[PDB]
Amino acid sequence: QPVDLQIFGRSLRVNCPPEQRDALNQAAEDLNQRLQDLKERTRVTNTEQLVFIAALNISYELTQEKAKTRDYASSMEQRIRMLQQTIEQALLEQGRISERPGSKFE
Amino acid sequence: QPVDLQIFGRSLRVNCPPEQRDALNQAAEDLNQRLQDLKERTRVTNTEQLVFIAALNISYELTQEKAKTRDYASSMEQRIRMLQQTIEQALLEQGRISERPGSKFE
Amino acid sequence: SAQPVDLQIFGRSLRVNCPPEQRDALNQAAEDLNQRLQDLKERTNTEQLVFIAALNISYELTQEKAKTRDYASSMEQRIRMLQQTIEQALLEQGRISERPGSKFE
Amino acid sequence: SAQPVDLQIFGRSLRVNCPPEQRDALNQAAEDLNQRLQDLKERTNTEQLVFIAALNISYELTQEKAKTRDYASSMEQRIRMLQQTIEQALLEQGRISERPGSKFE
Ligand SMILES: [Cl-]
Ligand SMILES: [Cl-]
Repeated sequence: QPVDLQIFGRSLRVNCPPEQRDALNQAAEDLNQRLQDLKERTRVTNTEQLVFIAALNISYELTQEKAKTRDYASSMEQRIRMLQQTIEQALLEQGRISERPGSKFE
Repeated sequence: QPVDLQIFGRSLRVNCPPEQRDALNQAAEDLNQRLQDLKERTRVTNTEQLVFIAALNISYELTQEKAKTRDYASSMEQRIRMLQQTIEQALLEQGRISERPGSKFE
Repeated sequence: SAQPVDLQIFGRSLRVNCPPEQRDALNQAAEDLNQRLQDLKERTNTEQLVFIAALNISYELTQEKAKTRDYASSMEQRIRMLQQTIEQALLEQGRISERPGSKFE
Repeated sequence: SAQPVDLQIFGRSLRVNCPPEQRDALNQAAEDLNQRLQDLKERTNTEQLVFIAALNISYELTQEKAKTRDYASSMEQRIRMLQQTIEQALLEQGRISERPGSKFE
């Protein structure tokens, strides 16, 4: 299903089903913007060099996002365990107090 | 509203509205049983002495129950604070991870 | 080891066997019963007065026990509510963590 | 302080300015991009191949961000659920702790 795209003055063709077309348009728009911003802050105007550097940057950004995902998950596991421990403490306390043996004088 | 009761061979009269009558019957039954059990384990058969000792025992039992109530409450306040602290930690963590600044090469 | 303790309760000398570890509690019970008997006499035979005071304390103790029961029942619900939150968090983690990625080509 | 680093990416020598604290990340990015470009060439001009690889990574990064968002949304609900449990516990404590006692007489 060949889709023709224009990114940073370059003609690309990519096979893409219609269900992914909006995502493809968004990615084309993202990569266009990335290359424009990279060109601005580095003054490089060679396109092939720009796209290599952009691809390395975005690769690193994906690794960084996956770490954020992993870190959020690791933190949530701990929070859940902490919650479960407060339930266990609630039951232990309830037991400790409720089983208190009564006293009498005689 | 005079109610005539029989407890441990003694005739009592107590003013008691109808809305409290079941509670009065239950209390009469409780004090009857208490005096019978006290007589069994102490061998005392003087009624006035038994009822004095029973009243002291039950006074102490009420103080003991009120302590249980106070203790349960003190424990629950702590458990609630512990729960609230896990919520606060959840928000702090979320913030810590989510505000992580991204890196790029160039 | 229980030793006899002489108490004064509402005009009446009373001997009670009590271990020293409970002596303070005994004094406190004697003080509580003395105050109850005095108040009762004003509101209303010593022996009959003590039966009536013991009935009142019985009812108060029943009421205090109902408070214990009602705290416990209430907390059973709270724990069920927290456990449901934990079970959902775990489920959501699995649902999100397991989604397959897509690519174009 | 960024220094130029010579890399080899899919047959192409490339100079990238990178601070030493990010050198390992750069090597890892180069390895990831090299593997992507190879796989892509098998599935499917170097420059065009790199545009396509960058499109794929863009989409994957968008998808990874949606996971972050979806975890956050899910947790907002979980926190609301816990806060509701806390508010109820406090309310119940007050309700029970404040009940007036009764007596007979
Ligand atoms: Cl009373
Ligand atoms: Cl790819």
